[PDB]
Amino acid sequence: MDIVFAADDNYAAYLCVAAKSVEAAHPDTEIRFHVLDAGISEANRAAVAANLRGGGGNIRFIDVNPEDFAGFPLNIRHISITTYARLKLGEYIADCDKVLYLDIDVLVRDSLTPLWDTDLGDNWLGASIDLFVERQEGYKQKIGMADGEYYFNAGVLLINLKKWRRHDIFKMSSEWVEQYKDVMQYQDQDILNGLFKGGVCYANSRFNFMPTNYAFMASRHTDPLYRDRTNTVMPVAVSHYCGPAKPWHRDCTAWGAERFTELAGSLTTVPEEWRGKL
Ligand SMILES: O=c1ccn([C@@H]2O[C@H](COP(=O)(O)OP(=O)(O)O[C@H]3O[C@H](CO)[C@H](O)[C@H](O)[C@H]3F)[C@@H](O)[C@H]2O)c(=O)[nH]1
Ligand SMILES: [Mn+2]
Repeated sequence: MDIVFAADDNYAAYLCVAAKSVEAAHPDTEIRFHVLDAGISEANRAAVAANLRGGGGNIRFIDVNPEDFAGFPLNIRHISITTYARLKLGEYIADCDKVLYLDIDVLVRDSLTPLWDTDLGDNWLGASIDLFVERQEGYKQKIGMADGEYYFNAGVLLINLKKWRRHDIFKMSSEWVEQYKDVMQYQDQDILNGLFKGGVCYANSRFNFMPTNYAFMASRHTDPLYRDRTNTVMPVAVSHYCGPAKPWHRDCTAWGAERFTELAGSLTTVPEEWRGKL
């Protein structure tokens, strides 16, 4: 399968751990990594690759200009401008009709094949629902969504790249931002939801298990589809540490954070400059 990550130099060490978590969960599946590189040093690219399978034979870094998204809001402190690079995925990747995009703060704990094998039809992408935002009274509607259109989290996206390449996603994104810049609270995540509402395939929350999903272990909608998708089917396949509390931080009470440390400790090569970060 084809996996996409996006990272600037600051997240290079975390990218490596996340990527290794994907390889570990797929011992007999070819994993082709495509990294939207917003400024990763040559040393860090070599180090990320040195730790992956075959010494990095299956990872390609794609240069992205962070200035491209200079006009987009960045109100969430722990998030850098690189978070918007995903918007030009159709411009950055030509060889794939479908790719599975993952945030850097994820820890894959089970096979992603069921998600990867999902037939997206003419939908724009497949994603898991964000319980936190969905229950934020009146927010969803502020960005033009209907009660029946579920707000998805942008941290795990099975993207119908072939469809994306038929459109100018960045231009559509820019126009949407112009329209909702004064109300959007979740940056790139809002853009994706606004542009694709009504054309989203929903995946089970096991593929994007966040703190709120853990805490839910009332129910916002009676809709059986909503309930089916938000009721996580064990085991968790993807741990997503959405929010300020990261597994590489101090006092991370987030569930499954220990797997991060175990993986970081298994690294083949660990640059002196990564010692602190990891
Ligand atoms: O120093 C940094 C910080 C962030 N990033 C990128 O930005 C993504 C954005 O943020 P987090 O993973 O930390 O975001 P968070 O999960 O907290 O937020 C929710 O809202 C975010 C809004 O901008 C994104 O859409 C994200 O995918 C979604 F899950 C990262 O995965 C990473 O690719 C970097 O490269 N370097
Ligand atoms: Mn994230």
